Amino acid sequence: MLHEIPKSEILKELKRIGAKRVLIQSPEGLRREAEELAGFLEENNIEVFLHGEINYGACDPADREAKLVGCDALIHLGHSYMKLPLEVPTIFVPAFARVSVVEALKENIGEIKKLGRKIIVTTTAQHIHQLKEAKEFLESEGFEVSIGRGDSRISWPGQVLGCNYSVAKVRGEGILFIGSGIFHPLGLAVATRKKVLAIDPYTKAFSWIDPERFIRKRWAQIAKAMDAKKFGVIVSIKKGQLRLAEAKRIVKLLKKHGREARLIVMNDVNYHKLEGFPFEAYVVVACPRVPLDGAWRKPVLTPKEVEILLGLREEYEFDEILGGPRESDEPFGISIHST
Amino acid sequence: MLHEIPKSEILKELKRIGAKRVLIQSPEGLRREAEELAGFLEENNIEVFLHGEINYGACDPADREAKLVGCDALIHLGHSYMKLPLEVPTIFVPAFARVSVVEALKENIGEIKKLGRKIIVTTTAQHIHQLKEAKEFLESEGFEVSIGRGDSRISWPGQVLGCNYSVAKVRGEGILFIGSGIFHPLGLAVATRKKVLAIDPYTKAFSWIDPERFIRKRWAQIAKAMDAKKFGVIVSIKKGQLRLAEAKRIVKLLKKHGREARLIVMNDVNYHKLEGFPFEAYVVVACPRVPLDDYGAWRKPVLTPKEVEILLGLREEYEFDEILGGPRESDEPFGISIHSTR
Repeated sequence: MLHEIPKSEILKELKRIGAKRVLIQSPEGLRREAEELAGFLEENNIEVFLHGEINYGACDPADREAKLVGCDALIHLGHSYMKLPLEVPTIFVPAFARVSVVEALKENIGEIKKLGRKIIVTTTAQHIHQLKEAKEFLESEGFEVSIGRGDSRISWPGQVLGCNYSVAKVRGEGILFIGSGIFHPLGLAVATRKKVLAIDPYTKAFSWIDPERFIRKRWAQIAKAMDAKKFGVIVSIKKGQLRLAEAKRIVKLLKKHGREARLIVMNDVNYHKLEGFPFEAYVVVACPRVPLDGAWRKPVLTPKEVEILLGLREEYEFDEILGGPRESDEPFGISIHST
Repeated sequence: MLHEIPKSEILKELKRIGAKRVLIQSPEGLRREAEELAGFLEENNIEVFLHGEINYGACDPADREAKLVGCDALIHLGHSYMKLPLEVPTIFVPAFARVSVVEALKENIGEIKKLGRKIIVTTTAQHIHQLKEAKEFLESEGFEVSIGRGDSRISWPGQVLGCNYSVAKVRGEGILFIGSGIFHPLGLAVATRKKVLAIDPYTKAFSWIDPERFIRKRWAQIAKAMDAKKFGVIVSIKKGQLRLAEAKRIVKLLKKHGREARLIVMNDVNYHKLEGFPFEAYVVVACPRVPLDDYGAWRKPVLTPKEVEILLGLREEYEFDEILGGPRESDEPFGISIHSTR
């Protein structure tokens, strides 16, 4: 149950823009929402194309596609804006979960107290609108609450992304993560070297994160790759994912240590498509989620990991795509940007 | 010369261009050859990137991608040029199979005679260089051989593509097809309604194509869509597959006949990506191989545009959906070509 799509506000925005034809991208959970929204906008004399790709982030706006098919503007359902060049005017429609964060915290006060007095609090987009309540509740429980602004890849203070934990690079004794899954909490534990407690607002369940099992698991992939001679080094052309210079660097670095390395260019980074190439191992220089989150035949490493493989790095490190300083914050609802 | 990758010629055309960084596209069977060529070119001071996607035709050059990552040119392995605008100079490197086709013809000369005196001869790209021998042989046995030039999506006279049988639209009693597999000769028969005899040059086996089983399958699929009210109308942004105006027509048509219709824009067209959408049936206006050659992956009724018109009761007889080009002024070489726009 999400906060409902603001069809009205959206339409008012197109009207202003003087947009006649639009493309709508949507994530897996919002497909039916996407069409419903389309019918409505066509009822009001606007032509709507739907994007057929399942979208996974604002790091991947379908603006170039919009341009190609002659669209005036892009609607991006389900995510907030991260700083990118956009080729047509784009309306972002953050989706906010309705579930009560504070109820989930109230059931777990005792666990949260094991974190310390001054704590760092983090969450995901789906809960960012209740972070102020969550902070006020925690302060009313005796905690000092530390929340980081984050960099240009982040939309709001306290928000973490799979590739980015800059909001957690602040002073504090322990880290509270509000949301589901163990990937972010794990990412936080490794990136900060702090104790991490994760609370799932849906289930009210909690997890104390231990990164050592993960780090050991990664080290076995690094070990397998120790004897590899031939590497493929992968980039993604997604607007917010391309990391050419870094991939070039990794290529040069593997060669200098007597390996062969070839840069490979993809869109969706997908092991399957690579099975015929002659390479013995892979380095993904895109979004950390791909390799870290373990079913590929050959080893696949992040750029940090390959630095360890070549013994130019000693401690394990999570791969993050960092942004630049962020001027202001995004709104808790619709926003529109253009270039 | 002709049957392996001409590293030196490729290197020579890159030099002439002044290309210092190239992107190499390859299909499934040439993944290893792609990297061997990359290694060779890098030994010669050209920076090489590989395209990680799996390519399925010259209708989908990775020239925009080449541009985005700073490449001077694109190498396109395994296919020959079809008329498209290109953002970087592109070297095409078509694949030519080695098998001599005549032996298989000699074996089956009897069956070929049942096509009549004047016959239409067709093949696929990988035997195109053998077409001259085949013609000379058939004539020496008394046939009259007609070979169509085909339109701008075809690279050589006599060559068929899965979505284009234009080389077959010429005067002739019956059609001979030299090659393997069932999709092409079946496409020929459906698209020309003429007698088609298929001969595989490897096995020397022959087959007379009966499209009855295929067309009946297509009526069934149309039957299933007769109930649908919500329609997804699909285009692909691959350079040589983008049929926007025709997709818009089909949307307008569907609505005009009471159905709901939405235009959906993809790159690679496949059902799984569409599973969460509300539509009860789909129209693919792109590469007809998708709906016409589905092994079973589409769990909702998926149609070609031709088949939509039949459903709304605007057609009476089945027609194969082809992607057609315009007049082609010249022919591609039997070897590498290089093309540009910008």
